[PDB]
Amino acid sequence: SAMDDEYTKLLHDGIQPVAAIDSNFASFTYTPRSLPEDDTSMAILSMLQDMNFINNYKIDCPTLARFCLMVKKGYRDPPYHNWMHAFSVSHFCYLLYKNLELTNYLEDIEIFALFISCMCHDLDHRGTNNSFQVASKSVLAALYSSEGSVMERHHFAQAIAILNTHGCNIFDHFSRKDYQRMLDLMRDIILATDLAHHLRIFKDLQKMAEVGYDRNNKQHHRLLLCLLMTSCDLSDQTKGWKTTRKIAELIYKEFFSQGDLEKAMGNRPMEMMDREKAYIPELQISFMEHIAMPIYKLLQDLFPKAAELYERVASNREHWTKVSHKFTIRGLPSNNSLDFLD
Ligand SMILES: COc1ccc(Cl)c(-c2nnc3c(C)nc4ccc(C(=O)NCC(C)C)cc4n23)c1
Ligand SMILES: [Mg+2]
Ligand SMILES: [Zn+2]
Repeated sequence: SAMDDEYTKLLHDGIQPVAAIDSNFASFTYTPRSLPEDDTSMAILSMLQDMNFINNYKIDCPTLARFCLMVKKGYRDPPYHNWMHAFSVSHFCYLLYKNLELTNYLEDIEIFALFISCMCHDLDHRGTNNSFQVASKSVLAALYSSEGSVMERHHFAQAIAILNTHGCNIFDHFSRKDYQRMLDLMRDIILATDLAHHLRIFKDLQKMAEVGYDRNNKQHHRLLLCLLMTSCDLSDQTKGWKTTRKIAELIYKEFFSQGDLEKAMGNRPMEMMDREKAYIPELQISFMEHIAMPIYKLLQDLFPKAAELYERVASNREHWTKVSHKFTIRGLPSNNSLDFLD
């Protein structure tokens, strides 16, 4: 058994200090996708230890090791929505913890729930979106289409199934109230990763940042968790140009594959899913200006120390404008041939 030996080492070898992973591991400039995939489960444990969650919540180490491996094994391998995405999203949550004084805003258990939700938030993603579940009449749509956020409901359900697997419930010593609270938080945070949900609550996020965060307002806690979750989910946009470029390639590979499946079903894909129509520079610039930048602007509004994140998203978007011309074939192609016109 592969997992058996990995677990044995994860449990008995001990947890490496975060600085041994990388000297800049806790910096906004660090790219967690640089970490070898084989080192990521150990890194998850290192972060959990460094954030004091293991000690504070007296988490059972064998259970935690099993849980971490089960979560990793709970991702498939589409180009983008894979374990390295969940890992990098979890890492950014850790960065927010290390850089932004979250304990002035959120309860301990909320910060814990955010991180665990990050690990779990895309579990068993098949590389297709919510619309496709309904159009393809998938099992997931049969279960959840009446509620909406089909994939995100599945991700949450998958997280619960892992918890309900013997030897994996890292919360099973919790008081009844804390257990209920944790699972309720995971529901809210994972369901908040549906961009439709973000767009619905965006006005509320703005009003929150306008009036100023009120740590005594429970709805403010809820809203901030949603924003932070979204900030983690999109955090590839806050690194360098190379990260944005590669993640664009991964996402559109995933998108265009869905589009191919939609065409074969006799449906016409969204433009951004259609490899014959999608003009990537326009599409990325649009996503950055209309989705990613406003999120990190709000984050900056609430946390001044997060200004560098917004400025690098803006910087990355500007670089897309600058390379857009490259999508136009000047002169002859690659191979000196016009055969592709046929
Ligand atoms: C947070 O939940 C998700 C779920 C899935 C994805 Cl792929 C993303 C996500 N993460 N990075 C990206 C980038 C770089 N570009 C994207 C361009 C479009 C869309 C998309 O789904 N647009 C449809 C809607 C806006 C009408 C998502 C994009 N995205 C986030
Ligand atoms: Mg998702
Ligand atoms: Zn995600």
